[PDB]
Amino acid sequence: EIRGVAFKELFRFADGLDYVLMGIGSVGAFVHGCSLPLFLRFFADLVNSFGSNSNNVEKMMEEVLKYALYFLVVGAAIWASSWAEISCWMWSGERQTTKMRIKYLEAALNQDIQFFDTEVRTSDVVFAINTDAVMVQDAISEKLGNFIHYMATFVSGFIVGFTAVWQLALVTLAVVPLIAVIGGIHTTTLSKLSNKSQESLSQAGNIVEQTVVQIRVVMAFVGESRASQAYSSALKIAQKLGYKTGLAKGMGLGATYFVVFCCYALLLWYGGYLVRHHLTNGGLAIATMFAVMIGGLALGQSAPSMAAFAKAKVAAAKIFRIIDHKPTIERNSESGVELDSVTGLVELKNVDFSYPSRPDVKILNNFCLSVPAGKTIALVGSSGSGKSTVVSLIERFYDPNSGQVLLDGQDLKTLKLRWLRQQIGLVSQEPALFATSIKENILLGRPDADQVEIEEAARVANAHSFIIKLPDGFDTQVGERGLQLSGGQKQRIAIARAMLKNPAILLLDEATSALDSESEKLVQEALDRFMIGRTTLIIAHRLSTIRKADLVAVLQQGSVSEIGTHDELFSKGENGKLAFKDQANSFWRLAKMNSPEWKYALLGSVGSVICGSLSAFFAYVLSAVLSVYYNPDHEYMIKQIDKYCYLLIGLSSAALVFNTLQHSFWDIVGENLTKRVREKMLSAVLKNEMAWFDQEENESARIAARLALDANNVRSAIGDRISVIVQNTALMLVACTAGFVLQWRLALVLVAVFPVVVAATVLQKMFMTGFSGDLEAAHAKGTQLAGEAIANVRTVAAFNSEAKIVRLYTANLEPPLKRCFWKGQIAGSGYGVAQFCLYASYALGLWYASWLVKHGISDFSKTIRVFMVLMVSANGAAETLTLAPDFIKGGQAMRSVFELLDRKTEIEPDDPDTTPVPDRLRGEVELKHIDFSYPSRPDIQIFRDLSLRARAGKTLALVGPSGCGKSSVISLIQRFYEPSSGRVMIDGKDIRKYNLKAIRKHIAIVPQEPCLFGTTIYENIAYGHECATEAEIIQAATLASAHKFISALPEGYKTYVGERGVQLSGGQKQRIAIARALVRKAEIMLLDEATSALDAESERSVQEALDQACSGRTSIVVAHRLSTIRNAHVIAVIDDGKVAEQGSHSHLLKNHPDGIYARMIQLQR
Repeated sequence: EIRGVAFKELFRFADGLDYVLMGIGSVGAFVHGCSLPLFLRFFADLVNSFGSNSNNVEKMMEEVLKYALYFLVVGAAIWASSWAEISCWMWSGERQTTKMRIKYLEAALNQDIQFFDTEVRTSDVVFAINTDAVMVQDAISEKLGNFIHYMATFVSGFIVGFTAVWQLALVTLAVVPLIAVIGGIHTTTLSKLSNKSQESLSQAGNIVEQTVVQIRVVMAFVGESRASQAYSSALKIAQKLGYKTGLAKGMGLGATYFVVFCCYALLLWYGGYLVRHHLTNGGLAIATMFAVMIGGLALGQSAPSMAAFAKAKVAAAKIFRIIDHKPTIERNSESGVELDSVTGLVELKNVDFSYPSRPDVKILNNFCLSVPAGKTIALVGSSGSGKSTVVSLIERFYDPNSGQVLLDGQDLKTLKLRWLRQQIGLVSQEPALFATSIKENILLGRPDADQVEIEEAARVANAHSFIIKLPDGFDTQVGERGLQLSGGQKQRIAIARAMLKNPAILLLDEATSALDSESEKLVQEALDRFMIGRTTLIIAHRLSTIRKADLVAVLQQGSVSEIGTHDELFSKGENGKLAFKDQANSFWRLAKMNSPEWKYALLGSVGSVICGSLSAFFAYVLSAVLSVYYNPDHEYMIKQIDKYCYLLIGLSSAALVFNTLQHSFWDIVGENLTKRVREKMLSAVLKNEMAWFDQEENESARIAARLALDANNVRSAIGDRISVIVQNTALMLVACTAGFVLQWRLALVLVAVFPVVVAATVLQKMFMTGFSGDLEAAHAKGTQLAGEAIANVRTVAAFNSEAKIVRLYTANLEPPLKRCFWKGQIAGSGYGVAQFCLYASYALGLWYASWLVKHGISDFSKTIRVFMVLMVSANGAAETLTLAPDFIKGGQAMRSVFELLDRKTEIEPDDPDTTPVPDRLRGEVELKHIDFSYPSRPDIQIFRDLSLRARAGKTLALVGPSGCGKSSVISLIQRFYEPSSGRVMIDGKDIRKYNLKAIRKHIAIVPQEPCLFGTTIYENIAYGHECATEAEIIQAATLASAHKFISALPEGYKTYVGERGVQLSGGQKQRIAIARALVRKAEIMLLDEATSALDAESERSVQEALDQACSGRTSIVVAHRLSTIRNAHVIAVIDDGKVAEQGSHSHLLKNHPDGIYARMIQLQR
């Protein structure tokens, strides 16, 4: 396969406007990248002129004013360059990708069906839209501009550093690889540990998934405690892994800080050494160190652009592979012929289109069909693939295999696709309603129709019926809340679309089987009763569709063995603003929940504070050193520099230790809180109603994802941001007090421009993250429309709707293009304004410091210290501000957690106070006056005053009709559900006022669906009893005859079983389930359908096991088997929920057995 395409080939769809936009964006990116080292050079010059002219205040003032004006110029240039790069790059990328998406969809729809059958799957073609949006759109829009900007930053920083002071720049260049290596090691270790932790969390989520999808048996066998214990053990494993991750992260940050501080101490000492020997000044030294570091960071940030370039190269190679392919059918004569005035007597004398995915096997053998002109024909046979193949051959899907197919004596090779498709009124299995308005779907047959023609076409489907009462009539769309059901109007919509097309030769297909007779009867009256009936083949439900048809044309082995009259029968055997007060209260409650860990957090908090202070100290030291750089006394400079270097090394050691401490303790408390919350949520979920589990929102996958997502958000957001906000608040406080006590005038002035600085820095962080949001979410409508069109390429090609589909695609993609353009313009303008205001604030601060020094109010050293410390504090505040959205997300996640946890249950399985349980039960049960609503579908009500009797020690074999009630009765006696007015009357007492756990301790359940747990069958049998020994398991296996096959298995009781397991036979796993029921050893055992699909030996063995199990004491069995139910005291058949005669199998009186218990016995024998 192709491993990529040339990078320049990614710009295939770029026009002159795209080229000029890319040029402007490149220039803007280059200037914006080069600006920052230029600002560093200007800052160095300003500091040199401000510190070297203490004797002459005048010249100092003019130089400071000049360099403040230079700062303003740099800010304006940054504004212009950032605006240009962001807007131009974003818009050009969007334009190119939209053009390529349109071309890709057009090419895909222009391909043949065999292309999707053999070369590329349809799912891959649909996924290509999203993979394009993710890689190709993103690399050429933002990643390329970022790459240019970071290359410019790196080159300009290196040039500035090596032109200012080449020796110190060389030393910093040697330093940079140390930080790079430390960061790389930290990232690799953290990624590996996080991968392991994610695997452990996935195992825990799998445990939740398996215990929620199969709650029927978990609740019945009071296994919630075992599930909670297993989940707790998995969470302990994940918690140890999380502790290791936190320790590794703390160690990495500590090592980074230690290396940075030690290397900066060395660099400051060497810069001092240069200053004494008059090779430079302090400002140049600081500037060159910072510039070389900025260049290294620029390379580091530019690497991801290269990664995105590689990904987009691969994706664009795939996209161009799909686009550049040429269709095979289109290679014929584009002129063709149009015979016109079709009669409809086409003759398919031999078949073709052998599904080239499987050319060795020929699915359809050559046969003659010869549909008569103006006469209906219907053919049934094979397994539905033959009829579909005949339809495909009729719709010019020809691939030369055998003979030819002709229309009215004209072979289709001379015919044209654009005309032949117009003559075919296809109706398929799926109506294939595209995401658009109803009037567009109906008009899709031919765009040259009007409203009146659409009205007449829909008139056949009972005028409008459901359509007229729709919110917007024909203009409503199917994407939003419309009908959203297969048994809806969409089939009639497809029928109307066919009617709006030419009523020539047409290919009917089997319609829906749900809803009522109106839809199908409309199908015949619009497709068979309009005269000139065509080939209306029926794949399934041939009870009356083919009986009404005049021809049968049976299709054994892909050939017409018999054709003609329809009277003769055959061997058919088919079935037939958000609130914040409550949010803060919720944080208070959550912090109360994890109270035992406060000390941990508290200790970590202390470390956090210290860490913040350390940062401030570093800043101070730098400024202090800068001041010492501008001191005529050389020896005093030596002493001060040595003192500051030693203090910096001490700060490095302290930073390592306390960063490790802070991160480790905060992650420890976060993981403990997360585990406690997860356990609480699982305990709350398992203690709920079965009707609660029946809801779609509480589906197994949904609950698993909710548990895996909400807890992770509550962990990460809360822990990370609480640590960050504590350390940054400490940094802010110490910085503010230091700046004030040094020079409160300058400190106050800088605090005035504090919001401007924090806004500019948060915009800088957003720019580094990316100014384009979710790209796939922008084109969601277009993507889903394209996916629907491609998945139904047969329908699109049948109606010649490729042009209409691509036009709708362009119409859907234009608003995202305009929105992207405006978003890019707004983002560029805002970012540029923020940067300009930031540099204006810097210039104003320096000018005010110079003015204060000029008037004798302060000195150079105090002012420079205040400035640097305050700027560092502002940067920390900006970091907190940009981490705040994670706080918002964690708050909403924890709100969801608490709303789930505080949910109250109408039934509680563990009632603290109730009448005591008897050790031995009598077993009698009454179901007097049962009225069960079944709240899953309240529109359907069952058990019309149902009444059930079962006294001690006899098997109750009520069966009823299949598909009505059945297992629901069992669901009542476990009290999974609650009858509206029913009375459960077991053992002369009421369950609804009784403890559920005590009863479930005494009842056995074997549902018709097999139940499998874990990986070993041993615990599958053992699940019945909490403390079942080996002897009990052996005995229960012998009673159920389960020992023989499980001994035949190699691993035996420890055989790998489950969804990924051996996937053994249904009978064996049913034996396992009944063995588990015997292990429970319940005084009351309840059975279910036991004869779904088994062979003779397995059927006999499981029946013997059932007879052995029911013997001994009271049991209820339903099943569906004919007779030989052994214990046949009374057998009841439900009639739409009402109570009917409980005719026994002895046939005492022939009223009930002759009524319902007669036909099914003869049919099943």
